Order: sequence, then structure tokens, then C-alpha cells
Amino acid sequence: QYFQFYGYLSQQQNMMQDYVRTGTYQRAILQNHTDFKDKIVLDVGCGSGILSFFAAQAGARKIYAVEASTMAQHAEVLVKSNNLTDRIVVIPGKVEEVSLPEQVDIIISEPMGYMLFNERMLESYLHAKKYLKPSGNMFPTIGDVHLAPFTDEQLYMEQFTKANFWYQPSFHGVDLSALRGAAVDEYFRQPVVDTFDIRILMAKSVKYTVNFLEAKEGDLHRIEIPFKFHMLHSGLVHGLAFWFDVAFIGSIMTVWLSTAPTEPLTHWYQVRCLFQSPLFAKAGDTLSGTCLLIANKRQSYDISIVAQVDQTGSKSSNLLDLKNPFFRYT
Amino acid sequence: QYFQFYGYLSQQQNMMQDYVRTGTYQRAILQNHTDFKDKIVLDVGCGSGILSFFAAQAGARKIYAVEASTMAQHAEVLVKSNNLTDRIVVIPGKVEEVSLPEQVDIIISEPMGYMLFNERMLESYLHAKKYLKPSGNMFPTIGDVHLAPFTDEQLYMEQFTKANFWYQPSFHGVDLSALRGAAVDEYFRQPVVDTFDIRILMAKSVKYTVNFLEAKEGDLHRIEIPFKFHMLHSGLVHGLAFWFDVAFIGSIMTVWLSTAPTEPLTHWYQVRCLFQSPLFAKAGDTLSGTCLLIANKRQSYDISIVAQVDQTGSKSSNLLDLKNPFFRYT
Amino acid sequence: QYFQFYGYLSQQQNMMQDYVRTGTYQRAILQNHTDFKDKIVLDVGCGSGILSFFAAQAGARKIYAVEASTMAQHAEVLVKSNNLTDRIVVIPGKVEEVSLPEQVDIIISEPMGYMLFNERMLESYLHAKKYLKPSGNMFPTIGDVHLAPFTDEQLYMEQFTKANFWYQPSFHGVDLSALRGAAVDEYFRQPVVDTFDIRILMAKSVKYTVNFLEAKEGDLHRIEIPFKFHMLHSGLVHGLAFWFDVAFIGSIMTVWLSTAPTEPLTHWYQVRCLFQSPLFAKAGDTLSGTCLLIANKRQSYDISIVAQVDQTGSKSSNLLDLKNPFFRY
Amino acid sequence: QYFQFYGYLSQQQNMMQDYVRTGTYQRAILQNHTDFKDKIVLDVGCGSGILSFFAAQAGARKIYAVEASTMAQHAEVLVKSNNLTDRIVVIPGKVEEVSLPEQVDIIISEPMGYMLFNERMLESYLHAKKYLKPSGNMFPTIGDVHLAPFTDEQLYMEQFTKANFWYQPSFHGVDLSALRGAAVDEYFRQPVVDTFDIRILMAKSVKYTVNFLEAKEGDLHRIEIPFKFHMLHSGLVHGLAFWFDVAFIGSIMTVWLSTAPTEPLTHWYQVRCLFQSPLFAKAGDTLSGTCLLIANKRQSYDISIVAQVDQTGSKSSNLLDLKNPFFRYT
Amino acid sequence: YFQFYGYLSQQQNMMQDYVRTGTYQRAILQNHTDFKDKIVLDVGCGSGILSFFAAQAGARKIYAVEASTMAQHAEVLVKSNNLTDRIVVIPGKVEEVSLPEQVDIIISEPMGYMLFNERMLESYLHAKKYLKPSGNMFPTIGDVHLAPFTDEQLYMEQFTKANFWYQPSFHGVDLSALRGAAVDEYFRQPVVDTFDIRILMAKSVKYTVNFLEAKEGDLHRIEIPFKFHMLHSGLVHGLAFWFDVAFIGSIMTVWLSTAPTEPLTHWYQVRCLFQSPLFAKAGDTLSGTCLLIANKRQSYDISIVAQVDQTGSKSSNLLDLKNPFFRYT
Amino acid sequence: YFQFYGYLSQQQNMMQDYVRTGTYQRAILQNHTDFKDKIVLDVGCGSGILSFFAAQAGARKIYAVEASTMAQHAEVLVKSNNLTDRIVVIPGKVEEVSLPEQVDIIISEPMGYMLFNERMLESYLHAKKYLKPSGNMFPTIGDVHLAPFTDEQLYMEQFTKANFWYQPSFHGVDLSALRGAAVDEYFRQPVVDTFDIRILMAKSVKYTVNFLEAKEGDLHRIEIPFKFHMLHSGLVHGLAFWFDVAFIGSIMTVWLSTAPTEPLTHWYQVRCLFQSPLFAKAGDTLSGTCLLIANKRQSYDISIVAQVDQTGSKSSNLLDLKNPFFRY
Ligand SMILES: Nc1ncnc2c1ncn2[C@@H]1O[C@H](C[C@H](CC[C@H](N)C(=O)NCCc2ccc(O)cc2)CNCc2ccccc2)[C@@H](O)[C@H]1O
Repeated sequence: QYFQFYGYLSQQQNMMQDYVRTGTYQRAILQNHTDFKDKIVLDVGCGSGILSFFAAQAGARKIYAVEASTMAQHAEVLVKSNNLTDRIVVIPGKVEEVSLPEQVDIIISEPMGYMLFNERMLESYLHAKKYLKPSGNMFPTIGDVHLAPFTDEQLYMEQFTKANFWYQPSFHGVDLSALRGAAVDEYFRQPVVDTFDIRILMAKSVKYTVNFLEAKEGDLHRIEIPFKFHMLHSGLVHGLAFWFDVAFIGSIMTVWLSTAPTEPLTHWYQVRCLFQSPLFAKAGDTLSGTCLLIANKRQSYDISIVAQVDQTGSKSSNLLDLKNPFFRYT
Repeated sequence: QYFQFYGYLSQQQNMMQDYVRTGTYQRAILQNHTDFKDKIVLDVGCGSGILSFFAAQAGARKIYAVEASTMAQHAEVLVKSNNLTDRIVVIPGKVEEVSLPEQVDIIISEPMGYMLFNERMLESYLHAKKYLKPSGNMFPTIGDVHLAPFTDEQLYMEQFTKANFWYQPSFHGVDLSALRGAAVDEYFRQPVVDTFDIRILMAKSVKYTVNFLEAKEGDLHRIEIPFKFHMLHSGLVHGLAFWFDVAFIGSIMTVWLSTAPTEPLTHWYQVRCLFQSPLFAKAGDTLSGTCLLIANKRQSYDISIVAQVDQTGSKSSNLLDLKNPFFRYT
Repeated sequence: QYFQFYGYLSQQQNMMQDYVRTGTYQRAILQNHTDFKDKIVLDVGCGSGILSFFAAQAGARKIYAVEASTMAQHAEVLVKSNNLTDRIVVIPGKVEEVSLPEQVDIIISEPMGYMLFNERMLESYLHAKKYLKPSGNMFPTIGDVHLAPFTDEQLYMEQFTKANFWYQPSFHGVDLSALRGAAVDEYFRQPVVDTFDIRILMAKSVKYTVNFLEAKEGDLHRIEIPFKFHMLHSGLVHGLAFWFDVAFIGSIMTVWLSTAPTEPLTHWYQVRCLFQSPLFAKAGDTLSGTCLLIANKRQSYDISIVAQVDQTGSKSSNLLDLKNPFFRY
Repeated sequence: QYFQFYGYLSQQQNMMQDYVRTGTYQRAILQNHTDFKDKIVLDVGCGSGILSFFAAQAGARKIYAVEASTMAQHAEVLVKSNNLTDRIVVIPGKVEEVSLPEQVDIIISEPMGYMLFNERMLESYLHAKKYLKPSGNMFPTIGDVHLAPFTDEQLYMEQFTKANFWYQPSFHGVDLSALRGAAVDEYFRQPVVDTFDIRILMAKSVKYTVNFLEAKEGDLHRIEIPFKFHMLHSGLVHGLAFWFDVAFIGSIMTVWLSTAPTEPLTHWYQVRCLFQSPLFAKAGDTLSGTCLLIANKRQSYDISIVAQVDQTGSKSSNLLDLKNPFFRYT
Repeated sequence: YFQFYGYLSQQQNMMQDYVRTGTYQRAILQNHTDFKDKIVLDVGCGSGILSFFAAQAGARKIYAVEASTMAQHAEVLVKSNNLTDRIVVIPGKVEEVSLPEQVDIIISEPMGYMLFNERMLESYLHAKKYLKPSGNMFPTIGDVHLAPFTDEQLYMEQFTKANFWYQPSFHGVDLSALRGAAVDEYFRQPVVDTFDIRILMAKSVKYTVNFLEAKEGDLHRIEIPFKFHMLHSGLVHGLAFWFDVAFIGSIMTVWLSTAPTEPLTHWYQVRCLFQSPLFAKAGDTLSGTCLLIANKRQSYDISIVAQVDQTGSKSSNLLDLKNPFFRYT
Repeated sequence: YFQFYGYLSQQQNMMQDYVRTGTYQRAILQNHTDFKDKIVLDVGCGSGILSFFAAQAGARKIYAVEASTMAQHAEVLVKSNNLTDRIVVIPGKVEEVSLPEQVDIIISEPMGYMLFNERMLESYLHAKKYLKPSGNMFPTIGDVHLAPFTDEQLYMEQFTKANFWYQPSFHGVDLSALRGAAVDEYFRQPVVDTFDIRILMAKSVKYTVNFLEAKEGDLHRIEIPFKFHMLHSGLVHGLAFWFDVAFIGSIMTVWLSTAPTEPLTHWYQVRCLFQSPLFAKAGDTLSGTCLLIANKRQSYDISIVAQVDQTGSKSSNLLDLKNPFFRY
């Protein structure tokens, strides 16, 4: 069901129209030509092949382009029509289940999901290091998740407006009221995907770093992100906002791709997890806690956020379902 | 304070734009020309004087046009510009307080309000019979208020949609939830003024008649309307719908002005009093009870509607303030 | 995985907002009170349980409300909070797998999908007849699929315009052109879910009836619909439009729920399947061919349409995937 | 019986949906926490109590929340349900008549009406300084009215289109013409409440400041606003536009709430006073005069505007009734 | 006028009056002996439709005359329908062209608004120079009807529109001085639309023209006296006009009526408003004259003078039939 | 021809374009030193609105020429606004009357659909025989803009609307022989209405007429070359037209635009279809010419020809601007 989605050219078209992402990848690869020139490359989850073509443009000798959806057939068509069949080898299948005839010098991929970790494609990316030669590189090389507390009364009250549909005593004779709390909980469990004005942020971001050269596939099963924010503004904290940056650390240039709200919009937007019970904070208070991601059987994570205002002892605890994201952007 | 808003020509313009009303009054008067020809007329609440002009067109000898608001000054200007100062005498003040130099053959007025009785102007109209000669007439002569049970899921649910604004636990940090019930109650206490399709009615209307020629002021202080509806459709009864007809019973013809939902729309629309607890009825059931209007000090009535489905014993008891209608029409 | 979608109250809220559908069902049930009064009822795929509450309003003795998704848990909460545990028993699971304690007098459901047959829920509905007493009834009792030829130059050309991205000869140094034909093919294979003005229909519709009391589950594995349209307007025929009507044939009255473009809009909208290549026809001409639906493993059908103008003999076909509809509304 | 309509939760809900207003008040209070922390506070015309709740969020020891309408009963319910009985005391009645057992450190209120002064609530706000310590503050602290000449052909001509309803010689046989000029005068006497594009303003605004810490209740009975505009565009001046800003001058930050047409729209919109006789001005001309506001018994003001182009001597004098605004925004 | 008639989009619009076309067909077909083997002149044939009806009734020769370039399209239609032996299209004005042969019957649709507009009836009468002794004419006679009406909404509309000019500063310009002239202009326009018969205040009066007897010159000055017996009281806002024609064949008489009690035609009905309305009591008498004088622009200058005999109130009105207001929507 | 302009109802309708009226008033009032104590000529004044604006800017004297019986209403307005000294109404066509004084500036609204319809620009230019060598014209220049568009619905309507003519037995008559001619007729109608800018497939090309420099005879034959760089792939169904004018004063230049990106005016925009649509890919070039030849009926015969340069594919049409189709 995950991979069927990706078999449609309508879907590929949509994915290729992120010009920030595509330009940044092309630059990371082309400006680090000595990391590709005459090298063996693995492209994990190539779709229609775009990153593999960039690797070929940078002079790679062979690129193994692995794709688990029927999009592999279309990649094969483009490889031939662009006269690169000697240089890009399309491999249908999951990177966990295919065979490479050869170890590689560098792995390239776009494994980032919403909040960095959605899709659990980072685990596939890390799994693929079994094909990596000693002292081989990975593009992207490291990933930083950023989180910061926000206030947004409008977003917060939206959840109740929607749930209150159920708070009526005679819907064609039926009293729906008993489901209102369940509706509220469900909406608050959905991470909210859209952008926002940076003015809603109440403290400087905290980060959590994954070095993909060092990290092990298993490490991503249980991710514990601690935080201690020093509040720069007084107000109601309605949740945490998330974005991420990744770096392509080449031998010539380090290139960054950012999905920060201070940067041009990408197809990852930003993500906000709401607290059903908001926390009041004054300037100078400290908002501490932990965000815990546990991998689930649906290409996703269960999210647990507990935060407290240290100076008052008010706590808020929040469970979210990263497999039911709410796409709010317009 | 009550008559202030009637002093404005913008408001007079709006009232004159009901062409169903204006045209029906003109027909009733002109077609009953022998009821006006060389007679003395009293116009109760003449506004800018339009009904008095109609009486004049039908050949009245003299018309005393009584007006409580500053609109009286504007009527006097129209009378003069229409070269009728000899035949229409504008008397500023309440019909209960002014003096007429003589008795009249016929009284004409537009005393009907929402649900017929709102404004308590019917009492002013009846009071004015102290000026009426024996066997004089009144136009309108009788009025029939009709009530029928309706179903309307959208209108009913709208009340909770609006009250649920208060059902939120952190409106800028404030828990508003405790006011939800009071907000619901307030909305249901407002009779709804708008129109509707006749297919929402669930039984044939019951009526209650006032003969303006025989009735006295005292009969309008406590208005008791029993009802027994034979339900023609099964479903949820959300309230009673109200409209009214008046007849101008002249010597030549009887002309009706109807505000029913089967008839062209007037500025009275129709009125619906909702039940906060709807009643389930099957076709063939009997919905019985009492609509009781008690006159109050704000030119209106305290409404009490008590209804029950006889076969099931489910009951609904409802209090409404006709002083504060919700104008819903768009 | 399929049923996970249905477990969300947001989705249920969206579904409940089809007031044409809900009001018609309530009417069908309440006006046919003798088909429910003191009867045993099966509600197939009850969601939050609304149809079951209607059967209870009509006086049913006992209603078994079967729901495959976790929405069953919410249905249960509503039955308890509405003081109806006496009369409605919620059974979590598919209707094909659960056990009921007794046979029933009437089955009620909303098994219709896009183009009537999508979801293959009609099969689950027919399957539920193993619980039905002899001379028991079903609500809906019959369903008619309707098809008619349409002209819509905007819709047809969109299929190519949407593929324009693929013409790029240098998308960051990559020629995408070789995939443009495939993008176009893919788009043409999507049935189009939206509504339209009836002025685009070039002939009175042809129908196909499924009688839910007579039909067997297996009859819906291969559905063959022939047509011969008599054209009432001249023009280009870009494809076939589909909608459906169901009838609740009660002892007291027959109530119809229609999704025709002449009736108020429902959450099923209407569906249009394009021909690869449009066909010209003049008023008075006839258009004939067949529509074949074959059930697949993804809760849907492969649709084959072949049609021709009888006079000129212009031929067009298409093979569409009802599992990948385009929601154009 | 001015306060009747404020006792309705439906009215309170409408008022509470001005999010610019609510957010700006909360920010002003929370960022100036030291002006509230452990202090005594008076809230004048608290309605449902929202500002009192913000003052409690900022750490106030005791808040006296005064409210003249039956909304006072609903505030008391919110105080109980938000667990603040020990800190917020609701006092039903007019601030001019109630007893307070204690002097206060700060007064908070939303006394502003259309054109700043409508409602005459500013007088009540100033009246309440009898409770304010000499060291105390008021939120808001100052208010600035801004006025500027505008051109708007469509607005100007609409008044005549409306009045021309009366310019007809046989409305069911009646010549209505003699009322046309009175209708025109009536429409021009109504200040227009709605918004507009700033491109209609023909000169930079002039302002008139009221310092709520300095002013006396009595200074608001007669308000004389002199103006002199240096015209920046040639054209016809159809009247004066008005808006207002208030500043909350805290010991920590000064926060502004603006109702300017360059700013996000509030429930005060902007107000335009039309000239029945427009004034022609060239760029570089000076348009001078006075706007005089005289308080009246209807909780409003009689407005007099006298304007001249200094270079040509072309004059315009206009009288308006702020008690009868026309709400044009749709 | 003839430029306008040259367009096929205009022809299409003209041909879509089904009441008119059907009635002309029944008149011609049902009087088949009036046509069977006869010589026909068709005055102003357009694309030729009436000539085709005459052929269908078995006429031997039909001379179809048309002044616009639509005559070229009529020629095409005749050839394509293989009727060149029996229908001869002659391009030009019937006044000026040549016919080889005298004819048994003339057919035409010479009726305009209020019957007389276009003055095409003078071309129809002029054509009789080609008519044999004992020849016929379809239509044979025409009746115009007039009746007083009351319509507050229509009346007041004229002032609402004219009151645009009643303002003292339209971008600095006082427009007021033109309000009276605008009012007069609107009241000079006959109003083309339909209405409910309940607005009529007296039984109609009629004026008849016998096309067999009448000469071209009889229509330069048309004087229509009237005396109405007012059946209802109210304000008389003007006169409503309509017409009937009869086709008097030897087998049957067929009527085409444009009355407000009859199915709508493309002529609708016409109302001439009175700027000063007249108050009438039931039983009063409204008398006066409607006078039509021919003008250079294919039309008439209209004068209506009316008074209520019992009160002496008079209303005098001038109208321009060359600038009708098409109000029908 | 001018008869329909004689009616106040038609003048009311024209006065309701507030974008037009406001822009002209701004042009004039902001350039007050161009009018102050000057002599002005107003070509086709109608009820006289622009002449009043020149008066507001302080003009000494304004000659307002009007060819229809609207001239009588203008003189009424002039007199009622107490301006009979300053504004002189001259009934007649400006080409058929003499004026008593040279002028410092000519004001007019000579633009028609596609800028040129009505041929009133020739009248505007003709009036330059009274303009002093140093004088100005308001508007001073006019740019007609064209761009290729895609609109399959508009294309198909030309055929659909002719379906009436297919019928082989309309009351026993076969109409089929006329359907072709019916289609050709609809095709020759330029289409007046508005549309979404998203239908445009390339950036516009312009053709400028400078009113200070042009001669009347220059407008008898107008050739407009174009080369479009296509920004989108797909079918080109025709060319869209609109126009801008500039009032180039000594103080400010004010533009009045009828573009589909601007608020709608009573000129709307105009579209002319090709008989057959052309396919082009993004990056292709679409080149051709629009040729306008003035005709006897105050209009133009329009010839449009286009080709895709990379493929040699061609279409064209010949349109009649005297018979536009008002679609809006
Ligand atoms: N002297 C007084 N003493 C006590 N109690 C008073 C006094 N004067 C006014 N009270 C009360 O005070 C309240 C009005 C407060 C202020 C209303 C404010 N001036 C406003 O929005 N004016 C524009 C809307 C409008 C109003 C009237 C009108 O004719 C036209 C337009 C509400 N503040 C607190 C607040 C803040 C945010 C959200 C909601 C509320 C009412 O409840 C009055 O009963």
C-alpha cells in the first residue's frame, strides 16, 4: 500500500516539483564531483531516477538505482532514453531484499520524512550501509531535527471546533455527545503539516543529530529526544514545532538542505504536535521534557511528548500518531 | 424608546418595500369602495400615511391618521404635497392618548406582528374602537394564527453549532465550557424568523382566530391555544411553526392577506419556536398540548409551549421570549 | 489495512454530512415501519451505527450491527449512551466472519460504492443473506447502474495537459519525454469522480439492475453491460457517465435514493470513464458496445469499455482501474 | 436599559471573536507581568471576564471585575469553573455606583467605541480612577484618534441612490417626492462603519490624543478636534475618515492596538463622516477646520464638522449623529 | 434592417418559435387544396421554411423573395432538398424584383411587434399586384387588441432607472437636469415582454385589417379609437397590445394568437406606459385614441391620448416603436 | 450609426465604468498645469463628462464635439452646471465641422474593442489639425497587446452552436447543407468577454500607436507582427487582445489598462480563434502577423496567421470586427 502510491506517475510528478530540494541535491552532488568521479554509487529509493542522473552527471562509473515500486519500470525507460544504460542499473525491489553484485563508494538517498523520521525510510538508508565500502560516504551525511515551542490559539481552538460536531443531542434522533472526547483525542493525535510565521516560536530551537555514517538501523527503533527550552516570550505553549536540516558533507563542499520556517518552503513544510492541555510560561522560565519516538508496524512511529514548566511544575503529556498526519497547508 | 426606530425614513423605505402587503391592502380598500365612499376613517399607526392615501383614493370624506413616532412629520409633508390636507389629518401621538373630534365609520391599520401578536399593537387597534360608530367596520376584520409541527434537522443542529463555541477548555487560557448550557438555552428561547419549504410540516395546522370587530383588549393579555395534531409523517418534531392570515371583510368582497409558507413571502416571513428536546412521533400519533402567550411590559409576550406525544408519553416544555426573535432570513 | 481509514471519527463525520443520503434512509425506514416493528435486523457495515438507530426508531425488537473497523468501539459507546443496549447489539468484525445468535427478518446496509460496484461491498451484502429468514427483506432491495454518453472537451484535454510536465527535454539535465505517453495512459485509466451539468449528456441512459433479494455473491465477479444509445444531440462522444439508483421496496412504500445528475448531489457524485479516442455522432445515430467489469483483489474492478457508432463504425475502447479514481471535485 | 443587549451570550460570543483585539490585550498584559504580579486590579466592564483572566494569568493577587449587565452572572460562573474565586471578585453594577473595599494598582478595560468615543464608556473608565493609586497605571494608557480626508465616489453616490427611492411620482398613487431631501439628510447624518483601501485617503492623518492617566471624566463632554491637512492629491473630498490607536504603556513594554486601515481589521472597523457638499482641493492646498463632539443622553455624541479649503475659501459644514451609525461592511 | 437578417445565428433564433412554425404548418397543410398545383409567392422567405411548407402541400411553383443575403442560403437549402423545380428563390425586395407569373396565393410572416412594426405589412400588401383575381393571402386577416393595465413594478422601474441622473456630484458633475429627459426617454419605449392576464383592467378593444381588401397606403396613418368599460379600480399605467392573425383557407381557418392567454411566441406582448397614470373606478370609461404614423425608420410614431370620462383626467403620450425595450428575462 | 448614442440609457450604461471614469479624472486633475488657462478640445464628448473634468482642472475654454443627438443633452448639463461660457458644445462629427480656436490639448476616449474598433482613433487623429505644435493629447499613446490562448470550450462552441443546422427533418426540411456556413459564420466573430490569465500560453507582444506622431491614414492598414516564446505546451486556439493607454502629462504619466490582470472595464478583452488549433511545446516559438484592414462600416477586417516555427505547422482565420460576439 505504501509502495503502490509510489507507482503512479501523477504522484512522481508531484514529488519532482520541489525545486528547493532538487536544486540543492543537484548542487551537493555536482559541486562534490571528486566524490562521484569514477565511483560506484547506490541510490536508495530512486523513483524515476533523478538522483542517479545527477550522480551520472557528476561522473560516476556505475550507479545502482534501487526502487521497490513499479516506478522502477519507468526509471528504466528514462535511463535508456537518456543514453545511460551502461552507467545506471535499475534494481526492482526493496533495498533490504535485493543483491548488489558489488560494494559501493557512496550511498545517495532522500530518506527524510515529516519530522525527519516519518516513513521509517531512514532505517532502510542505514540498512543499505551493508553495501558500503570501508570509508565510503553517505549523501546525506548527517541529519538534525529541530524543535521549538509555539503558541497558536487559532490552531488549538480548531481541534475543538471540529470535534464539537459530535456534541449534539439529536442527530436525526441520536445523541452523539458521548463521542466528543474521543474525537478531541483523535484530532490532537494528528501531527499538523503546514507552515507558519516564525513569530509563533517562543524559544530558540533545540536539536537532535543523527550521524548516518555512525548510526545503526536498530538505533532508530527507539529515539529519545531530550529538550530544555529557555522561554523568550510569555504565553500559552500549545505544542512543539518540528523541522529538520540535512548536510551533504563532501570532500569539496558541505551543502545544507533546510526545511526551517526561516527558509523557503519545501514539500516537507514543518510539523506541529499539539498539547491538548497547554502550558503557561513566562519569559525566562524553562520548558523541559522529552520527545520519544517508538517504531510501529505501519512504516511509522508512536510519539510521546511530555513537557513541564520547571518553575510551576505544570506538566503536559501527549501521545501522537505519525501515520495519521493532518495536512493543513493552503 | 419603543417608537424611536420607526422615526427613520430608511426604516420606512424598508417597510414600504413589501409589495404583497401594499398591493393587498390597496385591493381590499379600492374593491370595497362603498365602505369608504364619503366616510370618516381612522388610520392607527399610519407611518408615512400610505393606507390613508388608499382610503382617500376610495373616496373617504376624512381620515384621521394617528402616528406615535416622528414619522408623523413626514406624513404631514406627503399629505400636503399630495394636495390632500383637507381630507387626511395627521395626529401626532399614541392612539390611546390623542383626541379625535368625532366618531368614525371604519378603522384601518396594520397591527399584525410576528406570530400575529408581537408588538401588542393589536391592543392599540382594539382600543381604537372607542371611536368606532355602531356597526362601523375594521380593516382587517379578523385574524387567524396557524401553528403546525415541523421537522428541520439543519435548524435544530445549528443551535448547538453556535452554542458549542463555549465548549472549549482553553480560549486564550480560559475554560469556557461551563457556559455552554446557558448558551444553548438562550438560542432556543428565540423564535426564529425566516421562511421554509412546506414539506417540513408534519401535520395539518391548527388555528386560533381573533375577530377584531368583537374582541376587546383584555382578551389579548393571556392567550391560550390548545392543540391536537394528527401526525401525518413520522419523525422528529423540532418545534411549532407559526404564520397568520387576516381578512378584510368588506360589504363588496372579502380579501385575504396570508403569510403562510404556501403564499408569496411578506416582511412577516414565518416564525418557528424550537423544542430543545425534540419529540419522536409516528404517523397517526397525536401530538397535543398548549401554546400560552402572556403579555409582558416590553411590547411582547412570554411564550410557553408544552407538548406531548400521547401514545408514548414523551414530553417537551419550552419557554420563549417573543421580545427577542432571531432574524435568520438571508 | 483497507478498514483502517474507516476507524477515524473525522472520516465518519465527513460521511455523516451527506444529508440527502441520511434523510432518505431515515424516510425509507420510518415510512416502512411494518417491516421493522418487532422484527430482527442485521445492519451490515454500520459505522457509528446511524442506520441501526433508525431501525430502533421504527420499533425493531433487536438489531445486530456489524462493523469491521475499530469504529465498532464508538458505535458501542453510542448504543450505551442512547440507552439502547436492549435493542442494538454491536458485533465487531466482517459480516463474512462473525456469528449471529439468530436469523433476521430484514438486512439494512449502505453497500453502494462509486459506479455502484466499487468497494465490492455489494458482495458482503449479498453474502449476509445466509442470515436472512425465508421471505425476509433487504433495504436497499434493488440497485440500478445507469450509463450515458457524454461530451466534455475540457475533461478530455485535461488528461494531456496534466502530462505536460513530462515533455521537459532538460529537467535538471534529464529528458523526461519518453514517459509522457505513459503519464497520459495512466490518466485516461482513472475513472473521474465529480459532478457535471446534465446538458453534457448526449442520450437517455441505459440501465442494469441487480436485485439484491435474488442475486448471488458470485454474480458480481463478472458484470456485463451492453448498451445501444440513440443519440439526441450531435457531437463528440468523449466517454460514458455512470450513476445509480437504489430502491427500498417496503410493504408500505417504495423509496428511491438516486445519485443522478438531475437529483441533488450525494457523496457518490457521478463517475465518468473516457474513451482513449472520442467518437463523432450526429443526432439520430446510435452508439453501441459493452461495458465489462471484472472483480480484482484490491476491493475493486477492472473496467473494459468498447463502443462504436453503428452508422460510421468508428471504434474506441479503454481499460480503466476503479482502484485509482481521480476525485476532480 | 442600555445594558440589556450586553446580557446575551450570543452578543458576547460575537465580541469575543475579535482575535486581533483579544491577542493584543493578552500580549500587553503577559509581557508587562510586573505591572500585575501580586497587584490589585480593577476590570471595568468585564463582560464574561476575559481581561480579568489575563490579569490572573499575569499573577495578580486580587481582581475586581465590574459589570453592569446580567453577563455578570456568567462571569461568576467562569470564575468558579476556572478555580479563581480567591482571586477574581465579580461585582455586578455600574462602576460609578459599586463599592470596592480597596484601592487598586491598575485599571484594565476596553472602553473604546466607534471613532474612539462612541458609548461614552471612556467616561466610566476615567471615573474609575477614584480607585487608582497615584503610582497606578491604566491599560490602555492613551488613545489617539486619527482623521484624514478621503475621496470615495461610490460611497457618496450611494446616499442619493438610496434616497431616490422617494423620488417617484406615483407609488401606488402617491407622490413620494417631497421626502427625498429629508432622506438625503438622514443618510448623511449617519457615520459609515466599514473598511476601505488606504489609497482613498488624500492627506496624512491628523491626530488627537487622550491620555487616560491625565484626563478627567468631564473633559469628554465637549471634545474639540482641530485639523489642518496638507493635501497630497488633487480631487473631491467626500468627508473625513476616522480610526484610533491605543497604547498599553507598561513598565516593561509599550504595546499598541491599532484600528488603522493599514492594519488587520477589528470589530471597530473604521468610520467615515460624509460631507453633503464635497470640497475640491488641489495637491498642496490646506484643508482646515474643526471636528466638535458634544456628548448626548443616548450614550453617544452629536458631531459637527466644519471644513474649508484655505486657499479658495470653499467651505463645508456637516452634522452627524454617532448614535445612528450605518454598518456597511458585508 | 436587412444587414441583421443576413446572419445564420439570427435565422436559427428566428426558426425556434415552435408555436409560430407549427401553426403556419397546420394552416398550410390542412388547407392543402389552397396549395395543390397552385402558384405561390412567399414574401420575405428567410431561409425558405414557409416555401417548403407550400411545396409539402403540393404547390406547382413557389416564388420565394428575400432582400437579405439569407437568399443565398435559401437557394442552397432548396437545391439540397431537391426542390429547384418547384421553389425559385429570387434575391431582392418584393417591391423591386420581377416575377414571370401571377400567383394563386401569397404567404408571409409580415407581423411585427404591435402587429405593424417593421412596416413589412406594406410589402405584403404591395405584393398583391402579383395576385390573380380570386387569389388568397395567408395570413388573410389581422386583429390588433388593446387593453388597459396596471403594473406598479413596471411603472416604478422607469423612475428607478431614470433616477441615476438625480444626483448632484457624479465625479463633480450635477446630473440632475437630465432626469426629466431620461424619464421621458424610458416612457417612449414600448415594453416587450409577457404578463399575467390579471393586470388587465377592461376587456380588449380590437382593430382589424383585411389583407385581401387593404391597400399599401391604408397603413401610413392608423387611427384606433377606444372606449374601455373599466372592470377593476386602480391606476391605469398604460395599454397592453397583442394581435391575432387568421389563415382563412377553403378547408379551415387557423388562428395564430399572441394573446397573454395563449402560448408565448417571439412577439411576446407589448405595453405602452403612461408617464401620468390615470385613476379609474370600476364602471368608469376610459376613452381616447391610439394613432400610428409611419416614419422613415421602418416603423411608426405612436400617440396615445386617453382620459377618464367621469373625472376628466387626461393622459397624453408619445412613443417610438423603433426603440422598444426588451424586458423579457 | 450614431443613432444609438443619442439615448440616455446607453449613456448611463457607459458612465457606469468607474475604473475608466476615475482614471480619466485622475489623469486630468493630477496634470492640472496641462489644463490651467488652456484651450481644450473634447472629441466625442457624449454627455460631456471629460469636458467637465478639464473645467475642474482650470481650463479657459473647452470645445466639446458630439455627433449624436446626445449633444443636446450635454448642452443642458453644461448650462445646469453654470459652465456655458467655459464649455461650448458643437453638434456634428469633428471631421465635418470647423472649430474657432486652436487648442493646447485634445481629450477623448477613442478606444474601441481591440483598441481599433469604431475607427474613432482616426477621428482623434483628424482633430490634430487644431492642435498647436507644442500641444498634447490625452491619451498620448495606446498599446494593443496580444497573446496566444488555450480554451477548448470556446473552440468547440463554434461547432456545438451550429448543431441546429444538422437536422435532416426540421418540419420535413433537411437543414444539413447550411451547417458548414453556420460554423464559418461563428468563427468570423471576435469574442468579447473576460477570462482567467491562466489560459494565456506566452507573455504578450505589443503594438504601440503614438497619437502625437501618427497620421490618420496610418490606421487604414495595420500590420502587427508577433513572435511568442511559448511558456506552456498544448493547443493554441487563438489570440487574445487587450490594450493600455497612457496619459503622458507634464507632471505624471497615468495608465489605463484593459488587461485581464486588471479590474474589468467595459472593453473587457477580445479573442479571435484560429480555424484549427495549433500544437506547440514549451520553448517553441509561435510567430505570425495580425493584419487589420479598415472597412466601410466603422470597423476592420482582421486577418490572423500563425505558425509554430520548430514544426512549420500553421493556422489562420479571417474575422469581422463589425459583428463581435458578446459572450460575457
Ligand atoms: N460603567 C460601566 N460599569 C460597568 N459595566 C459597564 C459599564 N459600561 C459598560 N459596561 C460593560 O462593559 C461591557 C462591554 C465591554 C466593552 C465594549 C467595547 N467598548 C466595544 O467593543 N465597543 C464596540 C462594540 C459596540 C458596542 C456598543 C455599541 O453601541 C456599538 C458597538 C466589553 N469589554 C471586555 C471584553 C473584552 C474582550 C471580549 C469581550 C469582552 C458590557 O458587558 C457592559 O455591560
